[PDB]
Amino acid sequence: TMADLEDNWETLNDNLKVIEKADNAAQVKDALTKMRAAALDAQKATPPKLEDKSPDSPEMKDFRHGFDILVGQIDDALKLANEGKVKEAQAAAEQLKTTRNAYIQKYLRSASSLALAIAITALYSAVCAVGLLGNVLVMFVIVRYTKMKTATNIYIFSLALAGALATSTLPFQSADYLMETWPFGELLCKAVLSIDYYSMFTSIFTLTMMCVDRYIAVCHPVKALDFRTPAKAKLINICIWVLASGVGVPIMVMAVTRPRDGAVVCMLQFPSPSWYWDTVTKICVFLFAFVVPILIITVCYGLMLLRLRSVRLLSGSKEKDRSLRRITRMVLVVVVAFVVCWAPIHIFVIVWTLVDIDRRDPLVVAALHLCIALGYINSSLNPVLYAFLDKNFKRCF
Amino acid sequence: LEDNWETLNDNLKVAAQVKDALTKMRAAALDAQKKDFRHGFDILVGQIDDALKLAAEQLKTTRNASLALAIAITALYSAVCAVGLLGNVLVMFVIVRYTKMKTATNIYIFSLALAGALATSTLPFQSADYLMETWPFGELLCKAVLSIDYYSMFTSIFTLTMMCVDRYIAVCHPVKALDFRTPAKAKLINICIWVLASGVGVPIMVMAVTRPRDGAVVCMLQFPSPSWYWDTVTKICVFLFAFVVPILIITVCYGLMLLRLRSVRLLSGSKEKDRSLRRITRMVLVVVVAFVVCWAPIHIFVIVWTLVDIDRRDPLVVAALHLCIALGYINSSLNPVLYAFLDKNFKRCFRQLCR
Ligand SMILES: CCN(CC)C(=O)c1ccc([C@H](c2cccc(O)c2)N2C[C@@H](C)N(Cc3ccccc3)C[C@@H]2C)cc1
Ligand SMILES: CCN(CC)C(=O)c1ccc([C@H](c2cccc(O)c2)N2C[C@@H](C)N(Cc3ccccc3)C[C@@H]2C)cc1
Repeated sequence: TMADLEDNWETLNDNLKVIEKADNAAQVKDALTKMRAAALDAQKATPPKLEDKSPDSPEMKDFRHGFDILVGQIDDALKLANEGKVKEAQAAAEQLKTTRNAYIQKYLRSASSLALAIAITALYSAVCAVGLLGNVLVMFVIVRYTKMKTATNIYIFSLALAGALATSTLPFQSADYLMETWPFGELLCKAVLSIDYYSMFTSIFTLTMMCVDRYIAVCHPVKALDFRTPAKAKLINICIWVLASGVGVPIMVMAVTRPRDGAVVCMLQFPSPSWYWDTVTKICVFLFAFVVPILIITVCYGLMLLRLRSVRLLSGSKEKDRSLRRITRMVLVVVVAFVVCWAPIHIFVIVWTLVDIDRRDPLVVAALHLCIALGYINSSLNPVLYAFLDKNFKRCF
Repeated sequence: LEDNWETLNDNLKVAAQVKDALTKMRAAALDAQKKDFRHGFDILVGQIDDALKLAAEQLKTTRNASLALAIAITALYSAVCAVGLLGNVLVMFVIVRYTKMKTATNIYIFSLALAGALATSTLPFQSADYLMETWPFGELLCKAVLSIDYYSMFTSIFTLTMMCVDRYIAVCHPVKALDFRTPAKAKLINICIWVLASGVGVPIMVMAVTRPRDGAVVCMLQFPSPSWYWDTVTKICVFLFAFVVPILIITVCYGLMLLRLRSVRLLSGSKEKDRSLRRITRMVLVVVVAFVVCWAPIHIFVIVWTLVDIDRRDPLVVAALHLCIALGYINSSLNPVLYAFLDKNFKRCFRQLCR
């Protein structure tokens, strides 16, 4: 793979400065031995530049020739380290730094992915500050000003609570992207992994229920006068936050910090066979937190347009039918926004599971982190936008 | 009214049908006006009356004569704040904990990063003022924010300009640079930059005031009588001394460095330490092009605002202004030298093969 070639090319150049940092033959011999093996494995590989040229093409033959010169010089540098002379062995490494440039550098050029790390940090920070602060502000004015006397004010509070918890994880996973390791420990690993998943389910299901509530509001207004009670709305939202703890507790149970290649990882320890229960969870979060919520909201929309076509067919009120047609166009906004924000990451987790895509590629990292953010955007912007566009809410500002 | 504005635009897309829509639109406009806002509906009803006698286009333009935008601006300023503020603090920390400022350039980068971090530390207050349109933080925090904004503008620009002068002496006069580019000498220059710019800091902090303007609270500069004069003076000064002068110095440095590079390419001959100086000369061009692209927009905008009476409420004007303000913040916080220092010290972490 390209990964192996990338890793070997790194060890070679890493063990090249270890010779400078070496003070005794013990360190000098160790670096040259690692460099030798790494060069021999790198000549077996294919450069990105020549990923289209014959294994017996002239460009391919020169690539491998450079490593033959390199190994040759390593062998000469090793004999001086074996003799116990660190002056000549350290000086032979100068001839090695020139050889990698003069023959192999032509085929193995690298670019600094600092520009991308900034763009990602920028996306996640803007999504965090807009989300987290926006939702806290929504929650505050639903408490201090427009006290939750209406059913909608309770659904928006629930949505904004779920949205604020969702974005409160971003600083930690934004840190993990930058340092590649999890420094916060198992207690904060269990706290972050659980809140992420739990706030995903509570945010989607109150959003879905909020669409059901507007369906009852539009289609059954005479019956809605009894269902859309703030006491009834409180029950539904409590059940949503109670129910989703069937995702919260299990994730919090298996969230663990484990060491991988010297670094620390915050992952999910699925029971044996992990790869099966991983797949189960994946097939479940796709059906429950995507497929089912879309069908419910789509059905609400379909019935809302159908039972507004019935009011239209009667040809009664021109003003009342147009007012309710606005609410039916916003449930379409909600479902199109939901799909455009959630399908990317749901597709990603499917293709990641099956297809082996190089997790290190800059285009793959830009696409993945843009998909992760899109999901955060849908749950942190849905309560903020509904609120600041709600007439009664706009007033208490 | 929200409902009236809806009915006005609803029938607007709708002779029996044409007369019916205009009659409903007329009544709706008359109820919505129930002033520059009340005058617009008088123009609208007038055109509806002309459309009733019979273009259904002269009405769509008149009604034109906000949440989505406020979010986009909040997003820009929050991303510019977190990238700037955290990025500069990280640069300052590395300079202390690792590189230890033994070199003259490291002292210049510390100065730049200190100025950059102060610049972005004002964004949360200026981002709040945009959202609520009023200044709630009071005069004490008005004087503190307005002064830091201007002071960190001058210290950031002059630190950056002097750094280009330092790189000119390094390249063009290497024999003389051996005695000038001393870390003790670099400390003096940067102390003088932060001492000198208090000639902008103190005066702004002196006239920064909170006063009730348009029913709300504003954080502005109370220029001495005649206000309009001293406003213009300050504007012609920050344009010249904080844009024209820093560009000319850096451009001249580049131009002269470019010549010394053409001398070295033939007199010195074949060398790796010669292509090394060509890197510094390409770096100063990056710095000046970045400086112009980031600063010309807001410098052009403050000129136009002074003369042309542009609609301060228009969404296109608000999008342009806040994008210009942010661009200036971007140059001082996410500077090309700060990008290069972080590319230098964190190379093995970000460098990866061109797959
Ligand atoms: C190895 C790379 N991958 C895989 C593509 C990931 O890093 C990755 C891991 C977990 C998620 C995870 C998720 C998404 C879709 C299906 C699924 O099985 C799991 N997400 C992690 C993160 C993107 N969450 C964001 C969120 C949005 C709204 C409310 C709460 C949380 C949502 C969710 C728990 C996404 C990406
Ligand atoms: C009424 C609308 N305007 C006018 C266009 C403004 O709000 C406005 C007010 C002050 C500024 C001010 C500035 C810019 C250019 C010429 C000038 O006379 C004043 N700026 C305010 C803000 C944009 N500053 C950002 C900054 C960047 C880098 C380092 C420190 C501060 C820089 C500067 C003090 C810019 C816009």
